[PDB]
Amino acid sequence: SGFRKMAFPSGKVEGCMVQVTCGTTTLNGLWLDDVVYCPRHVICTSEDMLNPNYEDLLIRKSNHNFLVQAGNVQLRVIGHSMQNCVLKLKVDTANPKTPKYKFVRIQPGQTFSVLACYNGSPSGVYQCAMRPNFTIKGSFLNGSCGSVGFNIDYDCVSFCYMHHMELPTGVHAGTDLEGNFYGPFVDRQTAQAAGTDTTITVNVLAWLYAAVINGDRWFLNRFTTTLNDFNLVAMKYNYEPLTQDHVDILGPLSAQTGIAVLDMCASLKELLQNGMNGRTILGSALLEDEFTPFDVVRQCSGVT
Amino acid sequence: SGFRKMAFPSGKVEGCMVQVTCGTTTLNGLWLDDVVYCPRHVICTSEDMLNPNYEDLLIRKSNHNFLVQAGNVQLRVIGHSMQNCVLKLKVDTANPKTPKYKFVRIQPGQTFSVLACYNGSPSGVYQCAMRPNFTIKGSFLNGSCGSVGFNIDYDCVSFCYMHHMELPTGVHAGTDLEGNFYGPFVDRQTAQAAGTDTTITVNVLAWLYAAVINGDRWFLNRFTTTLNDFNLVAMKYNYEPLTQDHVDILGPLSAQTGIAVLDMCASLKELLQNGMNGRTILGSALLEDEFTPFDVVRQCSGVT
Ligand SMILES: C[C@@H](C(=O)O)c1ccc2c(c1)[nH]c1ccc(Cl)cc12
Ligand SMILES: C[C@@H](C(=O)O)c1ccc2c(c1)[nH]c1ccc(Cl)cc12
Repeated sequence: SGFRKMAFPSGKVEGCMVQVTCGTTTLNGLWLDDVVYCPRHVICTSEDMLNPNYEDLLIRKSNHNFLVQAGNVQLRVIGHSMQNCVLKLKVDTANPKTPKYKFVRIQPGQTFSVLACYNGSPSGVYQCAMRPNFTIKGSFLNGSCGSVGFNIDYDCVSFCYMHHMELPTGVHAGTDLEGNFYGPFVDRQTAQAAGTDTTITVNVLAWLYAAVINGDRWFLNRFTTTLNDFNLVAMKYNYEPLTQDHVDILGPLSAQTGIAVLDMCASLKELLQNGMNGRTILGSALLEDEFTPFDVVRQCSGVT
Repeated sequence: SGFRKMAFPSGKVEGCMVQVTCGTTTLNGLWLDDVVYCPRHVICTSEDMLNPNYEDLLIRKSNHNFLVQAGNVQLRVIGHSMQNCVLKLKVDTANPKTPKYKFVRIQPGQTFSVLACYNGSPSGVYQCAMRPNFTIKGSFLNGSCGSVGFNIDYDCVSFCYMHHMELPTGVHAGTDLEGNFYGPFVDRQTAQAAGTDTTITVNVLAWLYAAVINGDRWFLNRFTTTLNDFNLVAMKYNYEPLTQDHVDILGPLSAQTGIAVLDMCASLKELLQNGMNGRTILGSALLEDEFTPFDVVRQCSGVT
């Protein structure tokens, strides 16, 4: 028993982190097969970031200007190309530690682990969720760009995120591994305000099921609701509308606990309207939304 | 910016996890050099756990009864010995992935990362603290015994914890890598109630400094206090007494922010007496105590 905000083991991704330096800028790259992927803003100075013309800036760069270091050994760059907001540097050596991998573009509400790195060296790992406004609330200092987000299914790493920017409000923005930003963000140092950070309702419900499984049951009540009634309260509290697809995804947790999804929605409705009253659920004083239903099943069953 | 509950990258420890089976019991072992370390209760059935005589149970075990598997390859056991509550199985092959390591016995209030494993396979990584009552609040299912806790200093892994038991109240107990339990716990399935789970004051203060550094400043007030006055409030709220040693440890964070330690204690005193009033600090609605001052400095400076 016990329920923790757990990240995937990071070893398979640690084996892929490299340092990329272009001029005076150093950030992280991801080395998979004979390609190194990194944010294209490695070619910018902080001055360039105000209004960068990436195609023009890239014309002044040759393969030998991209310094790629894996541990203490230098990799030879034999080609480079820009794909959306990522640079791909072709190297002459395939990464011997390349795991089985895929590039996936995640949906808002989905979770993933981040291996925060500096100078191609891993510093820490934590579990994130793609917010409904397409930002992530991470822990990224200068030099962390190029750190990646991923999920692991047995031995295959699905890379879903690469860190690019910190918005003026301290939230983070980045791309998938094809270089397309999540949300409306751009790799320019300009006013980029995020939209409403709504709560991922289906994840809060999954976490309430984890709480019931792990013994925390005080919030269970004698009520039920309907999707439409629940959604009237969800709107008021900036929660994402719950759909029948979300109810279906929560089916296995409902079956395991014997608590109908709409009964759990009624517990959540009361928690929203009445608050916690100074109580906690799974060691939290707020309703946690960075565990998907799949995460709850995985952690509660011990998937390796 | 941003502050997350971050675990150390787990790759160096993933390379050490093996599966140990004795009879019908399977748990995890830690393979370092030519020794595999695992909980001695791998020799017990659930029936034996009620009143186990470990020395007597161990007489019926020979080297060939301990099945050690590293991935899909079997390790040959050439010796075994019991050291306190851990079994050490000497194998004929040194682990080629053995990192630089130390065994350390941590103090209550110290944090570490846990690589939760099942059948010698890593499932997830999370950050824990040794509670003042010598329990940990982890995420451990049946089969997780032998999963380890550690800290990493550049390239050296300091192993500090091995999981052994889940107390009847859902909290966890375990040993250091010499097999000595933290706290008064024993490896017997019996009534083992934990003492008061007090809050680690120095860690809450470190986390309030992290909040100030990362922009969350609403809780800063116009007051100061003394250690003795603060400790009168700490006692009332089941917080650990703050010592001059704790004040000294917070010195670097006080210097960086310009907030005197006792001024931060006065902010904490007001937070204890008045509550959060529905507000959050670093995305939390409670006062977080599983970041040490060293963790805050490390994460806020990007140590790899
Ligand atoms: C950066 C990477 C990529 O775009 O995948 C890359 C970049 C350049 C090349 C590449 C892969 N393969 C080549 C084969 C022939 C020639 Cl003339 C150039 C290239
Ligand atoms: C389990 C491990 C340990 O106690 O470290 C171990 C266990 C048994 C032996 C060992 C290390 N080295 C030996 C050298 C000679 C003989 Cl006769 C036995 C052993």
